[PDB]
Amino acid sequence: RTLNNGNLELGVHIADVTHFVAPNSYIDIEARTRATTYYLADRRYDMLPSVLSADLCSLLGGVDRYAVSIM
RNA sequence: UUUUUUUUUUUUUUUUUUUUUUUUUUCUCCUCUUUUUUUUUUUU
Repeated sequence: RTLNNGNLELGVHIADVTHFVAPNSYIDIEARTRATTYYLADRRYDMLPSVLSADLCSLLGGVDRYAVSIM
């Protein structure tokens, strides 16, 4: 955007998913095992269960969503 | 005018017992060919 002066503030905003993976959890060991999401060209393969992020983490609609905005 | 006699459905009951899925074979065996092995990168 522009501020009350005229210059161009820059910022990139990445989703802050750290609140649903606690250390030494079961989701955390799971992620530690499945290091990388694998993709074959029909479907994806969710690292998480299939509604924890595929409604609650995706920026859709205009509902509230925890994030991290560097600025 | 035709009297009298020739037995019948085996007797018995008031005996103890401390095991256990199955069960027993078949041999050694020539994997064909552009490669070192590619790899950052970004959009899920």
